[PDB]
Amino acid sequence: SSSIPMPAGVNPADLAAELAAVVTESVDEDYLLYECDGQWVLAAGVQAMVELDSDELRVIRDGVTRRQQWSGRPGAALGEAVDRLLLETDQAFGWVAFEFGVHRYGLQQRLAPHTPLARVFSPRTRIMVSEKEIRLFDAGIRHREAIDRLLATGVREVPQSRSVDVSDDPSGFRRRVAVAVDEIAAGRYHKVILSRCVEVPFAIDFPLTYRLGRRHNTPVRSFLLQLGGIRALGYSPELVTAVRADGVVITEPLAGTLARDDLESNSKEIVEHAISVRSSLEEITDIAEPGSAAVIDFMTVRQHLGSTIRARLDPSSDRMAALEALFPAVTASGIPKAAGVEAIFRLDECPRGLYSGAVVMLSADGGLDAALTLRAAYQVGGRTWLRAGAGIIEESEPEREFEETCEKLSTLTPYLVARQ
Ligand SMILES: CC/C=C(\Oc1cccc(C(=O)O)c1O)C(=O)O
Repeated sequence: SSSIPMPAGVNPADLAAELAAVVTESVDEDYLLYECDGQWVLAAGVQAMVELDSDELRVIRDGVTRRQQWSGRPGAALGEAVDRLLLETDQAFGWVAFEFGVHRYGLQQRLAPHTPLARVFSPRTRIMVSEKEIRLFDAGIRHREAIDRLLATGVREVPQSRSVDVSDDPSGFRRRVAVAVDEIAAGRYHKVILSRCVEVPFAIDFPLTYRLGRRHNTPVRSFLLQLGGIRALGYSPELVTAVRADGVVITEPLAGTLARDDLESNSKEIVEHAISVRSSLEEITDIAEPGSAAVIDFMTVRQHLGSTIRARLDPSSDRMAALEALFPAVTASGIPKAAGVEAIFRLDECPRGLYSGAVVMLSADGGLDAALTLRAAYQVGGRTWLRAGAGIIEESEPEREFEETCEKLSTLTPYLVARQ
C-alpha cells in the first residue's frame, strides 16, 4: 500500500468524487465511494459480485455466474457469500434493499420473483482519501497513472445546478397518507413512513451533484456509486449498524428536526424517540451477549435528538444477524415494525430498493458499517429520480406531510448538476 500526501487547499470529498469521476471513466468501471469518519473510501472495479435476490443468490467473478438457491434468513445467505469475498480482499462494499428486512416480519411471500435484496462486491482497487493523505490499495499502473493525471489537472469547478419541480403528486401521496391515518385511528399500527418518487426530467452528473450537495449537507455517512446499471448518491442521516472487529455493536436512532430548547421539550418528539430507543434496544438484545445492551448518550442533541444503543456481539451471532435484527430502521419503516413494514407494501410504491435500505462497508476483521439510505438520488435505465417520505401518526395531515417531503427533498433539489 503506497501513500500520496494530500494537496493543500483540497477538500477530500471533492478529490474523492473527482477520482471516482475521472479514474473510473477512463477505465470504464463500476465503483462505490463511501464516506466514513473523515475517510472517503473509493472501492474501484468489481473483482467479484454477490447478488442476493428473493429467489436466488449469484456470485459473479470474471464473467462466470454461479447460481444458488437459498432458504431461511437472508442475512445468513448474504453473510456466507460476503465472508467468502473477504478471504480474498480486506474490504467489501454495496447496498442492501429495504426488502432485505421483510423476512424477519414474515413477509417473504409478498416479494415478486427476482426482487433484489443486496448487491455486495469486492473491489479490484481501493483509494482512501482523508485530510492527511491518499492511500492506494492494489492499484495497477493504469489506475496510478490516471490518479497522477487527476492530481496534476486539479479538481473541476462545480457548474451551477439545474432546478426541479417537486409540486406534482402523480403517486397520490396525499391520498395514501389519509389511508395510513385511518388505519392508525383504527389501531392497526402507531406509525408508518410513506414516501413519493420525484422524477428528474434531465440526466444528472452524479460525481458533480455529489460534490455540490456535500458542500451543503453534514451527513452521518455519504456515498456515491455506479454499480450494475445503477447510479446513486446520498447523504445518510443515520447509522443503521456499526460492528467493530472487537465485537462492539452500535446503532444510532435519530428523532425530530437557542430554541433548540423546543425540540428537547416537545412531548410528541420525546415519546417517538423513546419508543424507537426501546425498539432498537429490544432488537440489539436478541444478538447481544447477556447484559451488554446499554443506551449511551440517551436523548442528546445532535439539529436533531438522538441516542446511541451499544452492545457486545454474542459469539453465537454475527454482523449480518446484527444488521438483520436492526433492519429496516424504525426511522424509515414504522411502529410496530411488522405492521409498519406490511403497511409500506400496500401504501407505498414497492419495491423500495435502495431507498430506506442501507449502503454497507464490510471488513475481513469482522467489521460492518451500514448507513441508512435517505436523502439520495438514483439513476436506473433512462430514469433519474429522488425519493422522500415522512412519518405518519394519528395527528398527521396529508397537506402538511406533502410539504414535509418537499423539505426533505430540498437536501438535494437545489444541488442537481445536469450531465454535460
Ligand atoms: C434523521 C432522520 C430523520 C428524518 O429523516 C428522514 C426520516 C424519514 C424519511 C426521510 C426521507 O428523506 O425520506 C428522512 O429524511 C426526518 O426528517 O425527521
